[PDB]
Amino acid sequence: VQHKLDIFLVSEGIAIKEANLLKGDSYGCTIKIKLDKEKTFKFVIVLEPEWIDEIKPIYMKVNDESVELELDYKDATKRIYSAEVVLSSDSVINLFSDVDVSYTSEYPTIKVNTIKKYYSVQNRGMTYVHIESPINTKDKSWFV
Repeated sequence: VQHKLDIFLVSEGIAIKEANLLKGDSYGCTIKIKLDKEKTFKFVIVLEPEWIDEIKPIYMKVNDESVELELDYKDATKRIYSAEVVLSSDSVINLFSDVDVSYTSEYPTIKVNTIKKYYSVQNRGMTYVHIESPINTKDKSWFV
């Protein structure tokens, strides 16, 4: 059971590629943002799920508060959500299909420093997650 998942901190110009788990009907990711001043962030999440008969949704929590993902696009193959969030301090945003630990303990954890312009993968979890910055030309999607 092999879902595909890429997350794009477009505002900051960072692509989180393959945040999806190797095998398991579950996807999710956690980004820690280091931040000093009221900044807006646009998250675009592209979800390409294995064609199982229940496509679990991908919730988003900012500093342990839930935010509405907006479903920009759907087609046969992939769903694209989006969320614009005003952060004003060091903040963590949590993506998850599941809440029970047996899955979420897997999810990769990514570190963005808004201040001194580094990123990094704290944990790779059960994923082959990598990061492209600036965000690659091909992965251009979701405008209106």
